[PDB]
Amino acid sequence: TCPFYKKIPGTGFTVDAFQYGVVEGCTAYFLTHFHSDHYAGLSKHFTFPVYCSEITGNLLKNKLHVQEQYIHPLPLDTECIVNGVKVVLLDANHCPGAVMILFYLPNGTVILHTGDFRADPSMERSLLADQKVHMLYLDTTYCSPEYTFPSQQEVIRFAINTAFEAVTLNPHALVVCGTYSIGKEKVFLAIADVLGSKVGMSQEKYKTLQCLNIPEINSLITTDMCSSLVHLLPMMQINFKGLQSHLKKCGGKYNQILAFRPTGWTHSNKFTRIADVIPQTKGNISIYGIPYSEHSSYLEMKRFVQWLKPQKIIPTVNVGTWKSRSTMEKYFREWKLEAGY
Ligand code: NI
Repeated sequence: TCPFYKKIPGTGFTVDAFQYGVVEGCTAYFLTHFHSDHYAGLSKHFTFPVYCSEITGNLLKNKLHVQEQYIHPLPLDTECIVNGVKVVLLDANHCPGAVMILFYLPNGTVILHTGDFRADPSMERSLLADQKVHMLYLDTTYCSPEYTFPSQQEVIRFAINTAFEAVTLNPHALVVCGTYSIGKEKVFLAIADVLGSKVGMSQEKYKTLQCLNIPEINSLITTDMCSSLVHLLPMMQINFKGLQSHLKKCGGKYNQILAFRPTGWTHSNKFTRIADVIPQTKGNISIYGIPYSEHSSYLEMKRFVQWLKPQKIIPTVNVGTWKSRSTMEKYFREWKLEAGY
């Protein structure tokens, strides 16, 4: 049955709640972003109103074939009325099209649902600064102090400099980047830009990217693999067997692979600086795991919450075990005593 942390009190609304069948009393289903753990259940046969960003609504229509008449895209940073309730969508700094949702309840309560987010000081200057938030439905994916990671900018600098050096030393090396969902597009686009190449990919992944309103995308991506020296493959194929196989298919055009796996976190971060990352190598194949995250680090999350000062926090991730839930609640209390709210 639908869990309570997917339901918005004082409304008929749910958030990211498409796999429970007809939720009793639900008048509007919001979708924060196009990741499968959140959209699971949507299809061309869904006949209730879905509220989302423009980009998410492009992906709904084109990838899942949801009918247009049930897709209700909203502009960002704009006060809108849904079934008599004021709402605002804000940029979540997650994947393309991903939003946070502010709900202004008829009784005066204000609720923020972060969806999935990577907290940033730029959010301290959005429409969130303009009123008090009483309840926060928080993406707690990395809510424990061991989760540190570098900025996205530092990680992309490492990736660009590594690829540029490799291919200038060996003009016959191929660069491969893994993916399994939307998100993290800067990794492969930034490398193709420094190399003077388009990114080559499957027809299905090219279609997905053409839904994202990314400026000058026709200039950076292609389905012609022959004309490209940066290839995108499914994340499952980013291993020595899968890469050796791919290299066979390129017909002697290339004699080396440099591959990137943008993971969220890996425990090499507790010790290792970004400067100190090394690949796994077998033969003429090297694989780099880079810590490119689209979720808040522990410190990023803590700063956002200590700035917002919510009256009540509802975690939406890691809620399945009693030790996880109790540990998160103890961090929330620390933050509140340290900050004075
Ligand atoms: Ni997500």
